[PDB]
Amino acid sequence: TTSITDLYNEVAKSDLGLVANPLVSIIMTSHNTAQFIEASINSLLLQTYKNIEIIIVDDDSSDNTFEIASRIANTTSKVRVFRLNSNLGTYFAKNTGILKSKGDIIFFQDSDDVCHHERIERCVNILLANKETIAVRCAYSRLAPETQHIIKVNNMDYRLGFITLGMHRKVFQEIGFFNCTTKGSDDEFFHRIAKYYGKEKIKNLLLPLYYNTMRENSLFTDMVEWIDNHNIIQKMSDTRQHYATLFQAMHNETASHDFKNLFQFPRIYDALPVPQEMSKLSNPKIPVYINICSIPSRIAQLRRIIGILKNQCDHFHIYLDGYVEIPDFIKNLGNKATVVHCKDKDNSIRDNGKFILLEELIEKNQDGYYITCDDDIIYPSDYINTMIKKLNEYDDKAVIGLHGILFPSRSADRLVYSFYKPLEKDKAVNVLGTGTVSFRVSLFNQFSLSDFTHSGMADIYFSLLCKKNNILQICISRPANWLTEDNRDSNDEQQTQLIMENGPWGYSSIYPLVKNHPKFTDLIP
Ligand SMILES: O=c1ccn([C@@H]2O[C@H](COP(=O)(O)OP(=O)(O)O)[C@@H](O)[C@H]2O)c(=O)[nH]1
Ligand SMILES: O=c1ccn([C@@H]2O[C@H](COP(=O)(O)OP(=O)(O)O)[C@@H](O)[C@H]2O)c(=O)[nH]1
Ligand SMILES: [Cl-]
Ligand SMILES: [Cl-]
Ligand SMILES: [Cl-]
Ligand SMILES: [Mn+2]
Ligand SMILES: [Mn+2]
Ligand code: NA
Repeated sequence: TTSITDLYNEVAKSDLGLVANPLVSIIMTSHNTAQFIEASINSLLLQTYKNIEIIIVDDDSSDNTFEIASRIANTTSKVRVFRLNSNLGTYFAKNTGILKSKGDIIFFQDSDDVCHHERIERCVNILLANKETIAVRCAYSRLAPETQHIIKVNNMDYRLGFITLGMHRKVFQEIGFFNCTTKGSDDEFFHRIAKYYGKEKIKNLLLPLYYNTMRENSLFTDMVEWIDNHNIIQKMSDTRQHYATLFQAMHNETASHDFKNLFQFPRIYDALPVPQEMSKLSNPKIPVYINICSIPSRIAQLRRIIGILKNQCDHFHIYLDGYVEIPDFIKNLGNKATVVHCKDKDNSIRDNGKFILLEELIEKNQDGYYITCDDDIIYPSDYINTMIKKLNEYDDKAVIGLHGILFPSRSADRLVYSFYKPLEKDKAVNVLGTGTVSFRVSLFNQFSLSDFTHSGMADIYFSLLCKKNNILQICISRPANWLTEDNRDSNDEQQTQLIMENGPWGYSSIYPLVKNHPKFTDLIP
């Protein structure tokens, strides 16, 4: 046998779903699919339903998948592209695309697949037929990419799937987001909707409108058993069935108002206990402390940053410099924030407030991942997972950052790796911009904030701390505009003084630390 042409004929034979046009968002995830992704995108641009946007989230592809999607996204306003800077799984990438999407209806399409040119039209009409309907799905077929023949799944040409789901945007803010596993969470989220809304509000359009490419070592190969060249058996694996039993029980036992909070996004800890095979989340085995200073001139920026990072950490330390009162959204955090209000500009140490909590944590011998942020930077949804995972790459023995400065060894002769600019490979540097750094507290045995004498140059004093402790500063790899600026219309005598007094710099300062450790060996070229 059977072919894709036979499916196309059956669809034209049917009128199901052919009788105000809201924006439809299609969320595409991609991971090393450069051979397939342009076919996936073109099958959406050729959709009958014309009021669409295609949201593409690349999950840190090592091939040129994102280069292709970036090329296409600049040809049209219907395509927008984003890149996670670490491999976190398709469901983390879907949730990132949802937050970027703008449509009232949300569909999905994996990058290794294509679909029928009438899929969104027919499914949208079925969805909106009955105003009490919450979501719609259609059927899919597995295909051999060479021959365009149907691979039968349990001896059927087509069957209902989960990638074919379409739903109103309100689902995600009422019951939360996809669980950030590697596989299975579409089965979970489907049955999460059915619990909350009632399965009768899930309409099924039983037509073969989605065409799944069959490729080896993909995510669903976990469940495959080959019979012949035209049939396979789909049967859950052990690790998949542990998860199915798990969320079924969870669906019964979890108060339905809590789904919204159990499955928030972004996140850094597993929502459900799963083996490491099922999760790519950082899962820090120590607490995560986010430290930020802010001024009232940038309250619109600070509101954004607290919303994104609120679930990306265990605790905040907020230093308000000149606020009239604590904004609503900061004290809403409650105990998650240790706020420090400073109303007199004369009693202010300014950006040195990023390191107030560092003294207390060392004095109490409490460990954690210490992150410092500014209030003019837009942090992506994968920020804290990426930083902890890069820190773990060097076994927590180093400090990582994004705004890196490298000096001559004997401005204008500094090389500046700006945080919003790209960097292809990790590169050791001399100074990291403290709006973007991260490190483990147990690198440091002693610390006193009194050492940070003058304000306005916290970046420099922190390098001197790292140098005097034999600690290396790593500028990690990143796509362009992973972080971005939101200055929005918002010498150096002491600067040059502190540098020369504490020489040497350049690669002479870095090479002693790269010297005999093989994980650092490629940081210095
Ligand atoms: O770490 C990963 C693994 C997979 N995928 C994407 O998830 C989608 C579905 O994965 P796969 O094709 O492996 O699923 P299957 O075809 O086995 O059902 C594809 O677009 C992959 O690029 C992803 O974004 N990140
Ligand atoms: O009086 C001030 C001015 C600035 N900052 C903080 O200093 C950091 C960086 O400020 P800015 O973006 O001006 O620094 P630059 O990027 O120019 O180094 C942010 O946390 C600001 O809220 C502060 O606490 N008090
Ligand atoms: Cl990006
Ligand atoms: Cl899956
Ligand atoms: Cl948390
Ligand atoms: Mn696939
Ligand atoms: Mn700044
Ligand atoms: Na675009």
